[PDB]
Amino acid sequence: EMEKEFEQIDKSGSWAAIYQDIRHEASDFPCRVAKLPKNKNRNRYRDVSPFDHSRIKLHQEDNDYINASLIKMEEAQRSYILTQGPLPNTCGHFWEMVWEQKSRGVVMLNRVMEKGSLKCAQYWPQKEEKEMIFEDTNLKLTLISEDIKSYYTVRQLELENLTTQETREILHFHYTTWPDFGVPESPASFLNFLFKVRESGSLSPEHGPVVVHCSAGIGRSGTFCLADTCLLLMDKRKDPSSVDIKKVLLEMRKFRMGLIQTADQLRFSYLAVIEGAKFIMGDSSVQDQWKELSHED
Ligand SMILES: CC1(C)CC(Nc2cccc(-c3sc(C(=O)O)c(OCC(=O)O)c3Br)c2)CC(C)(C)C1
Repeated sequence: EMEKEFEQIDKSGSWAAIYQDIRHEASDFPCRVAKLPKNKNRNRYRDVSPFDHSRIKLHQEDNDYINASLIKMEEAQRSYILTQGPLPNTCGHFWEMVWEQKSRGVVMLNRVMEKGSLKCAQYWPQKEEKEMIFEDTNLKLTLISEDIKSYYTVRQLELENLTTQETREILHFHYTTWPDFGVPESPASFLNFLFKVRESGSLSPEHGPVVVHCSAGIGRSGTFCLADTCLLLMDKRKDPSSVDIKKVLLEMRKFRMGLIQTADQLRFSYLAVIEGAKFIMGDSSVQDQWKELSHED
């Protein structure tokens, strides 16, 4: 049981060992496509690549490669696309993926610039009057509105397939205070944000998989998805004790390498799930509590 395991690991200060054990047992599959010479400039990080068996394929004959993985959690019955921060040359690809995969929401857990360095391209419009057109993929993106909070911003986008003139609304959830290689300031602020995504309907099975990205698409993104999946597994069974977090993380890692970068991100995952469990099991006050504690105003 996660709560007992957490206290046991915390008492013996062995999170480093626990995390390294996950790295040791983690799946290993080929990423031949990602490693092809022609795709070198489509990868932000040389060592972070999507496995061939679960990579997202762009629907185009020229080059279908993007650095993104489909994390399909069979038991939980929820899918996520984890991808890198789009590069200056892959923004059209990014939105082509969102369109073709029918995603309704995009979760960004990083800031464009972090520690002096540029972790992601500016792949959405910042002003209503200046919409973006991705000529290579023939798509138009317009900022419709945005709700700015103290540590996160929710953006309403309109994505147009210029070829068919079909239009779709995309919700952008920008987490703006999650330190790279770090953890959210508190379980409350993380949960408040996750529930924002959840309550938007973006995670519904009626839409395509939600797209989740930080910089490399594995550390912060992995932490976000592990917490959400665990709460879902717990929810479907209404039994917190039946969830093996480490086992869930390893399942996730069969679809994308490196999920969760640090031992503290893993530790935080337990914290978030344990706290979130209160809501799952029918506490109607914690949600408002988290909102208050998050200081979003
Ligand atoms: C064990 C190991 C060799 C470690 C290796 N680490 C490895 C290799 C290349 C890049 C990264 C990065 S850079 C970065 C950032 O925002 O700058 C990251 O995001 C931080 C965050 O989101 O918290 C991560 Br993650 C990590 C990743 C692979 C999968 C190669 C396995």
